[PDB]
Amino acid sequence: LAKRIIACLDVKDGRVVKGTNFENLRDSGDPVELGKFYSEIGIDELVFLDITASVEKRKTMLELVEKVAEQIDIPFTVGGGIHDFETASELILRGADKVSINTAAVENPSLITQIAQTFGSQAVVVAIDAKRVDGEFMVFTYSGKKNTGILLRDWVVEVEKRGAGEILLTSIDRDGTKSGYDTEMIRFVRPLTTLPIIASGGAGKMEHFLEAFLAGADAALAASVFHFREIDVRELKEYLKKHGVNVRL
Repeated sequence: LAKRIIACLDVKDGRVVKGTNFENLRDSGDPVELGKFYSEIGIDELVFLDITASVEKRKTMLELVEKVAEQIDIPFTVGGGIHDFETASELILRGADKVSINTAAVENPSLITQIAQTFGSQAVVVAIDAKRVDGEFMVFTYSGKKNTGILLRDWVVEVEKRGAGEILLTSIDRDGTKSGYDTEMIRFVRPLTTLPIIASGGAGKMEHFLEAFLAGADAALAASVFHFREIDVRELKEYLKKHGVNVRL
């Protein structure tokens, strides 16, 4: 089964948060130039997650999307505080292939269906942040601040029922560590859904990607391991292909 490698660019005011080590770039913190470079070295898709302040956010995200769309030909997703249909719509129309929704989806699951009715299920990525609580996987909202009391098992099934196209599955237990993807969580979710699963949180080395794909992930997402050149994208794809993973070279 075909597997995807995805770079996540966390952005604010049109800048990559914490920058990169790519000295070859004219501007190492420019997300458009970084995104283009990633598409040239073999990244399959991009995700842009924005944390711009509210008054300038709508305009800032639309500007980013427009600029990105004219420079890359690979799919991209935009997210970060998308709370309604009109916001999602403007971003897709301006150039994004997909939108990611998280807190707003949990609070209004019909938002999934609303976006899918106009843009198709394939335009809707539901980002699910989850963590172990008393032996159960629970769904968290507000950038991991709120335990919703909703079981991961139940939310996965509902997300597919509502018409999502893909799940961006982040383990709060692993995110920010470089200890590996949460393969137990990925294996837990795999039999519950037919949708593509993007593994997120915990990437530290090439072997972690292999482990995530064995667990049933359809894609693997990472940020700082790529940005600070701990993992080279070309080397990663060659590694994965060598060990039997169906990646695009």
